[PDB]
Amino acid sequence: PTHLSVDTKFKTEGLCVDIPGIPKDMTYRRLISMMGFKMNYQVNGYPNMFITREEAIRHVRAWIGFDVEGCHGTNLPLQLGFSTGVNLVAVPTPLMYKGLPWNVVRIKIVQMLSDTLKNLSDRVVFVLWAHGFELTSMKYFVKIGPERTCCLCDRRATCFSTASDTYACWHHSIGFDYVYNPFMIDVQQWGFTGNLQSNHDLYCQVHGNAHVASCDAIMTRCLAVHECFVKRVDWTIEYPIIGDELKINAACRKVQHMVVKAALLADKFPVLHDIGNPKAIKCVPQADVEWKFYDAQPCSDKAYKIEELFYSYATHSDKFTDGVCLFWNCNVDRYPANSIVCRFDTRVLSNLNLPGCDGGSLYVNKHAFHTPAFDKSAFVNLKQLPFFYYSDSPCESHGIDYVPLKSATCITRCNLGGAVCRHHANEYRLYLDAYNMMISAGFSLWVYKQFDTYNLWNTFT
Ligand SMILES: COc1ccc(C)cc1NC(=O)Nn1cnnc1
Ligand SMILES: [Zn+2]
Ligand SMILES: [Zn+2]
Ligand SMILES: [Zn+2]
Repeated sequence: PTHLSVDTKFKTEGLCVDIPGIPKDMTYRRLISMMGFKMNYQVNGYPNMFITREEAIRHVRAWIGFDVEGCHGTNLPLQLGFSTGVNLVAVPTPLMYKGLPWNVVRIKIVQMLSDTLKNLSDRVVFVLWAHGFELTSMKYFVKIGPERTCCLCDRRATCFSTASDTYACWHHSIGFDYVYNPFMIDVQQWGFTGNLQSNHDLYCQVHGNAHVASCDAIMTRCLAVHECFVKRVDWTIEYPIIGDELKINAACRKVQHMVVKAALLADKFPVLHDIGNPKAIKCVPQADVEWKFYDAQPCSDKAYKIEELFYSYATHSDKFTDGVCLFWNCNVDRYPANSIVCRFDTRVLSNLNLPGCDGGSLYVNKHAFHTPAFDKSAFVNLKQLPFFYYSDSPCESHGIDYVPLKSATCITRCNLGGAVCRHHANEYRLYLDAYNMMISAGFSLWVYKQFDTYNLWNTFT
C-alpha cells in the first residue's frame, strides 16, 4: 500500500451531470483511459495519475485547486479556474482572461504552475471536486509517461516541450507547453453529502462564491486543507527543507531565551506559567523563578479561549495573576496582561506559509501547522515587544573584519561603560540577524505593558 491502486473504485455520481450515463462501477484504470491517457502497463515511478489522501498530505505544498466550468464539451468554451485566482477561457476553434485556443492556454498554465510551485514542491497535485469537465479537459494540457529528470538539472521533470522534445522541472520550464506527470485527488471521493459550497461554508467564511471557476478551485483546496490539517492533525509527517527552516527555528530559540531571560531580570517575577507545547523545556535554565508548565498542543481550528485554558473543573486552577505567563506560539483569543507572547502572523507572504482555512494559514516548517487567523484584538492587554540585545557574559573576544558598534539597544556592561567590545558587537549583530529572520518569517512578539529595558542596566553594578 504505497500508491493508490488503479483498480480501486471511483464513485462516479459527482461526474454524471457533465457526463450523463457514466457507469456507477468504475475503476481509476477505466477513468484514466476515458480521460484519454494510456498507462500501457508501465512500472516507471508513475503508477496512477490519482493519489491517496495520505500521499496528498505528504505533498500539501504541491496543492493547486482546479475547476472547469462550461461557459457554453467538444464545441463549447471552458473556463479553467485555479486556486491561484486565475481564470482562463479556452475556445475549441479574480483574474479573468478572454477566450483563447488550447495551444496558447496550455503555455499560460505551465508558466503559472511553474512560478507558483518552483520554490514549494517537486510536483503539482490538482485538488478537484470532480464533476466531469475538469477530467476530460486534462488531455489538452497534460502529457504522461515514465518518471524523468530535467534537461538542465537533477530535479524531476514537471513540464514537457513539443517545440524541443525535452523535459524540465518548475525552474527551467520557460517556453514549455505541457504539464508532465501531474498528480490529482478528487475531494468528492472522501464521502461528502451535498455540493462543494455547502460543505466549504460549514468551516469557512473568508472564501465567497463569486460564481467563477477560480472561486470553486479555491473552496476545493480550502475544504481539503480543513479535512487534512484542521479537523485531523498529523505531527508524525515530516516535510523537506525548502528555505530558511533551520535558521528560523534557531532564531526562534535564541529570541525566546533572550526575551524571557530579560523579562525575569527586569521585573524579577517569582513564578512563570509556561502554557503551550507539552514537550517544552525551560528556555532560561539558570533563572531563579518557579517554572510551572501547562500542556496545550498548537490549536489548528479556532484560537484557544483563555477561559477554557484555566477551566479546572471541580478543582481550583493555579494563580495565573501571580508572576508572568509565557505563551510561545500558544494562540489564545485574548492574552492576560502579565504575558510574554510569540504569535505567528498568518497573513505573512512566504514559501513556508501556505493559504489556509477561514483566514488561517498552513505553516509548513518540518511539520504542518494550520494556524488560526491572526487577530490584533488578542493583544489589547499588551504592547509590541521592542528589539533589544541583552548580555551579562564577560567582555572577552576569543577568535571576520570589524566596524565599531554604536547602539542604544545593545544592553551590555561595555555599552554602559561607554564603548561596546568586539565580542558583544559580534553577538549583537548575530542576534539582530536572527531576530529579523524570525520577524520576517511571520512571528510577532508581545509583552506586558510595564516591560522596560531601562531596568536591565542596573544588572551591571
Ligand atoms: C485546563 O486547565 C487546568 C485544568 C486543571 C487544573 C487543576 C488546572 C488547570 N489550569 C491552570 O491551572 N492553568 N494556569 C496557568 N497559569 N495559571 C493557571
Ligand atoms: Zn531543472
Ligand atoms: Zn475557505
Ligand atoms: Zn562587552
